[PDB]
Amino acid sequence: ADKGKCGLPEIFDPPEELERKVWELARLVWQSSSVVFHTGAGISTASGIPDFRGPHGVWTMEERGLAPKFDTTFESARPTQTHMALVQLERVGLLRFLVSQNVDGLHVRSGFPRDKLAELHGNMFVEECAKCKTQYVRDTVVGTMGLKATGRLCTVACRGELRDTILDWEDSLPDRDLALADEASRNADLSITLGTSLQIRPSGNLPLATKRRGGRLVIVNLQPTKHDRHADLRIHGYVDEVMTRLMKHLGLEIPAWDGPRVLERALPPLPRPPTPKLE
Amino acid sequence: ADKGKCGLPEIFDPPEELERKVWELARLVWQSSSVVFHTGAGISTASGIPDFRGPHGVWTMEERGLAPKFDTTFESARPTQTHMALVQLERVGLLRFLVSQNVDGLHVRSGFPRDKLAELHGNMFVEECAKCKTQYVRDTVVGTMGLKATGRLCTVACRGELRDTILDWEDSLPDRDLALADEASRNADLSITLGTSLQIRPSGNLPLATKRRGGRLVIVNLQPTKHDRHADLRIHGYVDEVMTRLMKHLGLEIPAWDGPRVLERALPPLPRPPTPKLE
Amino acid sequence: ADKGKCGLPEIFDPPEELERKVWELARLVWQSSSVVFHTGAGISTASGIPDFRGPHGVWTMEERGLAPKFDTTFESARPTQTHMALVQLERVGLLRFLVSQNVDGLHVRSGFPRDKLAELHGNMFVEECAKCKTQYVRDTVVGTMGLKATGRLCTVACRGELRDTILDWEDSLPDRDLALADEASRNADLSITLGTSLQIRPSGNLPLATKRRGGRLVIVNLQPTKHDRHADLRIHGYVDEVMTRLMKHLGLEIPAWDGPRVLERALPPLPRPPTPKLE
Amino acid sequence: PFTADKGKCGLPEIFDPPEELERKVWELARLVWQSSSVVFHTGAGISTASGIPDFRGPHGVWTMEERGLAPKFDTTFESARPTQTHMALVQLERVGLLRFLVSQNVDGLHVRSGFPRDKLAELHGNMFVEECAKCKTQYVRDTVVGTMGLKATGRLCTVACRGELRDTILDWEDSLPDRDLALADEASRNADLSITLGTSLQIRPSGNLPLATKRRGGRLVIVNLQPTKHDRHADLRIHGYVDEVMTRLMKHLGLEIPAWDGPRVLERALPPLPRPPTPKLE
Amino acid sequence: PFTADKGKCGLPEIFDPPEELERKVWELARLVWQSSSVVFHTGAGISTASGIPDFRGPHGVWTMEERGLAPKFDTTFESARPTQTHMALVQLERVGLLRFLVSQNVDGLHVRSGFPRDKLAELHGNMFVEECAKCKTQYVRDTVVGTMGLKATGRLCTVACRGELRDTILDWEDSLPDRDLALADEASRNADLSITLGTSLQIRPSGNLPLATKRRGGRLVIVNLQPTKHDRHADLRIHGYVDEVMTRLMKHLGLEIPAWDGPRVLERALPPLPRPPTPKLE
Amino acid sequence: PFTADKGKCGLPEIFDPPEELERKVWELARLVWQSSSVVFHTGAGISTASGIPDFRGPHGVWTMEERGLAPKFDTTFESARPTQTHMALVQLERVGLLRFLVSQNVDGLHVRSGFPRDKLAELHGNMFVEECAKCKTQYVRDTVVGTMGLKATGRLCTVACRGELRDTILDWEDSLPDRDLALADEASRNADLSITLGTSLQIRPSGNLPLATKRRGGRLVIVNLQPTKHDRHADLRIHGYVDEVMTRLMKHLGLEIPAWDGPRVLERALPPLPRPPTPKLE
Ligand SMILES: Nc1ncnc2c1ncn2[C@@H]1O[C@H](COP(=O)(O)OP(=O)(O)OC[C@H]2O[C@H](O)[C@H](O)[C@@H]2O)[C@@H](O)[C@H]1O
Ligand SMILES: Nc1ncnc2c1ncn2[C@@H]1O[C@H](COP(=O)(O)OP(=O)(O)OC[C@H]2O[C@H](O)[C@H](O)[C@@H]2O)[C@@H](O)[C@H]1O
Ligand SMILES: Nc1ncnc2c1ncn2[C@@H]1O[C@H](COP(=O)(O)OP(=O)(O)OC[C@H]2O[C@H](O)[C@H](O)[C@@H]2O)[C@@H](O)[C@H]1O
Ligand SMILES: Nc1ncnc2c1ncn2[C@@H]1O[C@H](COP(=O)(O)OP(=O)(O)OC[C@H]2O[C@H](O)[C@H](O)[C@@H]2O)[C@@H](O)[C@H]1O
Ligand SMILES: Nc1ncnc2c1ncn2[C@@H]1O[C@H](COP(=O)(O)OP(=O)(O)OC[C@H]2O[C@H](O)[C@H](O)[C@@H]2O)[C@@H](O)[C@H]1O
Ligand SMILES: Nc1ncnc2c1ncn2[C@@H]1O[C@H](COP(=O)(O)OP(=O)(O)OC[C@H]2O[C@H](O)[C@H](O)[C@@H]2O)[C@@H](O)[C@H]1O
Ligand SMILES: O=C(O[C@@H]1Cc2c(O)cc(O)cc2O[C@@H]1c1cc(O)c(O)c(O)c1)c1cc(O)c(O)c(O)c1
Ligand SMILES: O=C(O[C@@H]1Cc2c(O)cc(O)cc2O[C@@H]1c1cc(O)c(O)c(O)c1)c1cc(O)c(O)c(O)c1
Ligand SMILES: O=C(O[C@@H]1Cc2c(O)cc(O)cc2O[C@@H]1c1cc(O)c(O)c(O)c1)c1cc(O)c(O)c(O)c1
Ligand SMILES: [Zn+2]
Ligand SMILES: [Zn+2]
Ligand SMILES: [Zn+2]
Ligand SMILES: [Zn+2]
Ligand SMILES: [Zn+2]
Ligand SMILES: [Zn+2]
Repeated sequence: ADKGKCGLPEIFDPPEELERKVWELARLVWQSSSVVFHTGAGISTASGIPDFRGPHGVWTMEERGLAPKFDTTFESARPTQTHMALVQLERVGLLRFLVSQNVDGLHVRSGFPRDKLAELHGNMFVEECAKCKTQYVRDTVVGTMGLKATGRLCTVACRGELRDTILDWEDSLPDRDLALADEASRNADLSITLGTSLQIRPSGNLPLATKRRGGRLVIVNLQPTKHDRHADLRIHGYVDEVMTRLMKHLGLEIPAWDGPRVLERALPPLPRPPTPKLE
Repeated sequence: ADKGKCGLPEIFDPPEELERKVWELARLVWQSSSVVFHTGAGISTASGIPDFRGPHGVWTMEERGLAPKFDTTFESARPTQTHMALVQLERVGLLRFLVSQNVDGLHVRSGFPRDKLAELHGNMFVEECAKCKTQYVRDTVVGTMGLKATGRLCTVACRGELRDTILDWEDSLPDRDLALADEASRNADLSITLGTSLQIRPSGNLPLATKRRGGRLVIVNLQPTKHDRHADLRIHGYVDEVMTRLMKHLGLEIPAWDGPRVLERALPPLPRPPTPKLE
Repeated sequence: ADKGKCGLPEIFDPPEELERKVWELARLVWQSSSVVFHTGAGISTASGIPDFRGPHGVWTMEERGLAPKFDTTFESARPTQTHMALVQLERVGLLRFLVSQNVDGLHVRSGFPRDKLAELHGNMFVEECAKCKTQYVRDTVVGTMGLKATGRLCTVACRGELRDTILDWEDSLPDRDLALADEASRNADLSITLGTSLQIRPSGNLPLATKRRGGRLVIVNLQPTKHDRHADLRIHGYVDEVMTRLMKHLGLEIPAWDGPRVLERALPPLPRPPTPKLE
Repeated sequence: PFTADKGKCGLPEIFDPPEELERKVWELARLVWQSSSVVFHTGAGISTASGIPDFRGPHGVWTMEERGLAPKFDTTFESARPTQTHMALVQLERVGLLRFLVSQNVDGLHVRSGFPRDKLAELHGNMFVEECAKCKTQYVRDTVVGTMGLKATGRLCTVACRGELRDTILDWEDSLPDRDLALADEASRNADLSITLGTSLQIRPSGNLPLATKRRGGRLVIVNLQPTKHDRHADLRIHGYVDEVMTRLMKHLGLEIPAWDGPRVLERALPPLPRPPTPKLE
Repeated sequence: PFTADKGKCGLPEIFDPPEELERKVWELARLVWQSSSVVFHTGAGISTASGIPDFRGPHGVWTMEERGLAPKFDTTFESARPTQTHMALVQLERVGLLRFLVSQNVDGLHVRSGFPRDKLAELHGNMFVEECAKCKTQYVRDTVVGTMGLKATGRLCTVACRGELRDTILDWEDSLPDRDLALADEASRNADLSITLGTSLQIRPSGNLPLATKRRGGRLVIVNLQPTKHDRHADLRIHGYVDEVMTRLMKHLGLEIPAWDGPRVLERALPPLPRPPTPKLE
Repeated sequence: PFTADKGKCGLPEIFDPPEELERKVWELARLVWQSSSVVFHTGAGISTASGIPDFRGPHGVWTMEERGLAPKFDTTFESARPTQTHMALVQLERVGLLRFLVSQNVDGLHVRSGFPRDKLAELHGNMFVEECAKCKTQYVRDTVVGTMGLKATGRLCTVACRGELRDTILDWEDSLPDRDLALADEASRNADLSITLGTSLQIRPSGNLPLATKRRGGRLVIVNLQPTKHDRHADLRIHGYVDEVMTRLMKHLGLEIPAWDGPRVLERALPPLPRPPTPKLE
């Protein structure tokens, strides 16, 4: 398979400059009416799950003929500070939609509302019914990858064949998830990309669609990305450090993780701090 | 009055078998899309309120020419672990409707949402307006039984006659409550009966209507019931022990009781654990 | 400007009588289906913000050629026990609408829901867009009074002129806020006025509109008011003392203040205690 | 054993009318406020609202035995939830309004509610506790041990002993554990108020301890639905449900009754918490 | 009484501009961080944002008296809610950043906020507290006792005494309670930082105690809207509202200001809580 | 320095199959329940799930060095969040199931999780802590000090000293701090159970301390993905992720793993909290 540029050196913005940029980001969150986050494997490295195209990334290790390292199971992985921050942004109405490429299930398990998430590449923990299209979010990883049969049957009242939701190398993106994602991206005045290299054809382009009709793009990545030149702001730092500085400037706590929890529909919005004066 | 079979010996399932059955129940809660609970006086014995047809039950004591025992007032009675568990099941979306024969007011006082409860036999604590059909949930028991005048007047803007809601021996069941209850029972793939003997004509039949079109019935009672042969699972144990084991297997806390609280309309659903893999 | 009667002596109801009246008020809250609060500067004196027409009030001090005293900034002012009590009344459904003359921003900052508040005289902390009528709730006081330009521009996607929302001496009342307020007052069976003298022409009359078609008026003020003769109950005491006694009789806690928080839309109602028996 | 003296059983119940009841609970609040040293004495009446029948009440174990009937249990000892009264006493210890607690119940619900073991004397023992014959070390288990009358359970001591574990349930001829009796006698002796909840006070050492408070000026309060052995020695008798009494009392004191996290053992009392200031009295 | 020395009243207020204000609150944070022993001294200025007028401020009791006017109260002593400043000091004690607290206020709001009585010296007394003439025992009441100048209230001691209860409000000629002064003098003497909030420091023993910190190297900080007696002895003077200053300070320290559960007395300090690690300084 | 003995690096990992894994975590729960004195020994394996690479694991610093590669950090030491394992150990101290904690990590996450410093021995030091050469006083900072090998940071002591502040990071030839080693040796000596999480036990004083538990009857448990120096001395070896093991263990114990409020220092352990009653064993 065509696996794109792997193992680029990383960039570390100096602290003075890094604080300047997170204040810029905060201003843009404040200035905007419609914010989408797009997330990749990078938001999960700090919970012990390796990325694909970083120094110790799955593709990168393969090329040096090495195995990537897991410091946790998918089951025992805890959502990062960045995961819980996105939960809080959605709950106070500063985050309209969230689009993720990750198959690791941590967005859902963090208690992010499923009706505001597009899982572009699917979910280790989710089976679909080949007959009635019903989704089961399970407590362990299903067992298969590539939309093959798990050997469990639908229970609605059906007995249809349940399959995995992990695309293989030629599978089309789920249409509902891709549709919602394209809508959210097109109709945004701010897209922010966290821990994605933006190299995958459909998924990595959607942030650019925010730039059509005047909208700002922000990119938060340790490595260069495919679209660095299209950004209004590029932040080279650990997303956790970036996201904790950001919540602090927004006057928002990062909520505790109750443990693995599914929320299907978003709850009505909670109160948030008032906006600073700007310009 | 025709008062049915009273004082049957009780059954105690051995522990090994009891744990096997509560795992069966949990599987059925997991497998189902539409769960109704039906509750009788048995869920209230552990808060000091005696049942009707048990060893020390009101009807049973009468026959041996004895008085039944109250270890609490209706006012000072605290909802049981089983009451608070049903509150939590509704709040995480594992319980669609609840149908109760009890007049003791503990469902409402536990903070169960009234728009998801049918009080088939009425409520010590509730007056209705004979004119505009408005319901007042009071902090003490009204004073009368049999739909007679309390001597308090409606306050909407009416001055109509407020009466008790406790049926006497020939009164028809409230039509709205009976209607909602029959709907919830018919359109369920799982009914579970807790602390009811199922001997009363309209009320005790509704669980059977779940069995039409493929639906499962579960019965949790210390004594035999009228419908033991129709069940898919029979659990002979204390509902509190059963319900605490069940919540544990579902990965759900039993909430604290804030004290006496009326919730008219159900709130949108809270997150719940993901489902195990089954078969 | 015509500034009305200033500096009247205050009245202090004796304790026996004061407790009798707060029990009367509580009965009326219990008896009613539709309660509006109207609030003036008096609910803010206990957080260090002086009133207009009291002994040490802005107008009153001017006449004796004195400056009124601020013991806090608008920014550092904390909502009073009366503010947080009104938050709790709205959240348990005992308060339908709230109408305030205060420009101090404490209702909004207490986390009262904006869709249930009419700010009749505007808000130090709020800018409006002269073009698209969009409102920005800021974290500091805007800088101008009298609907003049702040020198900040709209950010929707507009670049329109943002102005203050503080009426000057001839400006018409905001039409949406006045409209909602007149509706809420007309269709109420109980209006309660807290810390207002009711001297301002549109604002001070709205409580009277509750008295049309049988509705009760209650007035809580240390000084005489314009409309004392129209009231069913007059309570001469500190609103904080009155409101804490009231919540106690209603069996309701006064919530902690999380700090400055904007809630745009009201959340669905929380459970409340059941009603006593009355007459 | 069989011929043992089981006392007066099944006496009629008394119900103070609502008026006389509120005035009495207000009077108790006053005695708590006025007192520098409050001991509580509890019996099986604090456990009936959690599904456990008493001994000498209308459906009490002894009372049903005399009529040839069986007491009814509405739960196991394991699934039993501490009452409003149990949780209210945890709080009174946590704000310093309760010096000591002396109970005759073996149901374990005091310990399971999180009451600190160093401020409680379990006069008749505890179904959940086994001792070591050698070590004298106490294990608090998540289930009932199996035996009564201080017999070997089948488990051994795990200090590093391998000594014999035994139940703590006294039999008819068995003396009281000397440590619990001694602390209970001291706490009762130097109390300026004893309040007895759900006990009829017929058992010889246990039922007399509140009288030791009445020597040297101390006040005694008896809350019970039936007459009790010492009704004549009381300064205040309250005929009502201990839950109603304790919920009113706490309300007068301005204290909230704590949630029960589930079965939880606390060996040693934590330092005191803030409590409301005292009303002005006379 | 009438002729008594009431000091300089109604001085003009000073307002540090926003810039100079943030730099000064950052400088205070640094002094807290650097110091192993922080005492606070409070006066009536911490109580004005809760509706209680001061003595020597523009609308202060003495200041209005001199012009022939009356001070205004925006609440009773009973309905008065502790300020952001009161609750912030509770927290600083709970994380170990405050060794002792020395207040001249008689409004009781320190005690009512849950500040532990063993780490606070009530130099001028407390409206809510009566002593026993005989016992010397202190009762903290839910309402103001009635009298000032150490006169009998009409209540008697309830230790088991029947001794005379008296107010603790000092009069003009009355000495300071020796215990509170002694602890305040010790805490001030061995402090390496004293911070004074809302006091003008004119009263002779009370106002001098922060200077005792300045002997043997100690730093003194004065936060006050008006000049104060000792402005010249300070290492840092902050002209702003004590609430704004304390809310900024806590934010710099990474501490949250606690909710007030309502009127609550705590006799003895609880053990310390975790607090954020220190910034690197110079 | 360069030639130093770095031990066996990059050994293969072992994965106990699910069945054998649950039976082993149940067996550990039993050993905790049976034991009166539990010490934990932690190494860099408890920090890998928070983005910090270990030393001798497959991508461990030493292991990558040997292959000519660089270890990867998924966060700074400052933005690093304590793991499920870190927070689970805080709780076990708070309910009295953990007597002492002995760690070889310099990452500071134990202290930052709110683990009380008086029940923990930081054998190899702490990036966030500077000592005073003169005072021997320790400052816990909000950022990493700058240096390793006990060299001057550039800051001075603020006790009132002006002494030299130094890092606490041991170098290759540096002895262990005598106080931490002494407490660790005592706690290990008198423990009836040692449990080692994420250490390969190759460092000479630190790795041997769990063996001191095995003298005079004590049980030793090793939880580690790779073989360790002392695998043969263990009574129980668990090959799995320390998070999975600790989350199962806590569930068996009926304890919840606490939220992390953010970076918070606690000098002295608080008194114990209630914990569930013990299961009946054999
Ligand atoms: N803590 C961190 N902070 C910031 N950036 C980080 C961090 N850790 C890693 N990164 C950066 O995070 C970036 C991760 O980029 P890639 O590894 O390509 O992941 P994707 O989500 O874009 O891959 C998309 C799909 O391709 C796959 O085949 C699967 O199908 C995926 O679903 C790097 O550039 C790191 O520098
Ligand atoms: N803790 C317990 N766990 C399980 N079962 C229990 C428990 N306690 C009691 N039971 C069982 O609980 C069952 C209770 O059954 P019945 O007493 O007939 O009550 P109903 O609600 O069905 O009576 C319906 C109406 O009839 C009346 O006239 C009123 O009008 C009622 O509204 C017994 O079989 C006990 O074994
Ligand atoms: N703690 C207290 N408790 C009760 N009453 C109080 C308290 N404190 C003060 N009061 C009473 O509170 C009353 C305050 O009345 P006014 O001062 O006229 O304020 P408004 O809101 O009615 O003025 C309306 C507009 O007029 C202005 O020009 C602005 O445009 C305002 O928006 C007094 O009668 C006090 O006795
Ligand atoms: N809800 C209630 N509220 C108040 N009182 C109650 C309640 N329920 C019951 N009572 C009263 O509670 C009282 C309980 O009286 P007894 O049953 O003799 O209990 P003991 O603890 O004194 O028995 C001591 C020993 O006797 C044995 O030999 C064992 O060794 C026991 O340990 C009754 O008078 C009820 O009226
Ligand atoms: N919000 C505020 N922020 C800051 N400072 C304030 C504030 N409000 C007022 N102030 C200042 O707070 C200061 C208060 O000064 P004084 O009123 O003399 O109070 P004391 O506590 O020193 O009086 C001591 C004794 O005097 C009597 O005889 C009694 O016995 C008293 O106990 C002023 O300078 C205000 O500028
Ligand atoms: N998630 C995990 N679960 C369980 N074990 C793990 C995990 N991740 C890693 N491990 C294991 O964790 C183990 C860590 O072994 P080492 O890296 O030698 O750490 P130390 O603390 O013993 O090094 C001591 C000193 O050595 C230096 O010189 C410094 O001075 C250090 O302080 C491996 O065996 C992994 O298999
Ligand atoms: O602790 C004693 O009983 C246990 C506690 C208890 C209670 O608190 C309330 C109640 O309604 C019943 C009740 O039965 C319990 C019990 C204990 C046993 O050891 C036992 O064999 C049994 O069948 C049942 C006990 C003590 C005694 O001294 C005694 O003589 C006796 O017969 C029993
Ligand atoms: O404690 C003293 O006053 C009380 C506290 C207080 C305050 O904190 C702020 C304020 O704005 C006013 C204020 O009045 C209070 C007060 C106390 C009385 O005893 C009293 O008779 C009264 O009318 C009112 C006091 C002490 C004094 O030494 C004194 O000389 C005096 O006149 C009064
Ligand atoms: O504390 C030591 O390192 C720090 C802690 C640490 C860790 O916990 C896990 C990890 O994956 C890497 C790691 O690097 C840290 C570090 C410390 C330094 O002082 C330093 O100069 C550096 O580059 C990086 C240390 C101790 C040593 O004894 C030693 O010999 C050494 O080289 C380093
Ligand atoms: Zn299907
Ligand atoms: Zn009607
Ligand atoms: Zn606009
Ligand atoms: Zn032993
Ligand atoms: Zn005395
Ligand atoms: Zn030093």
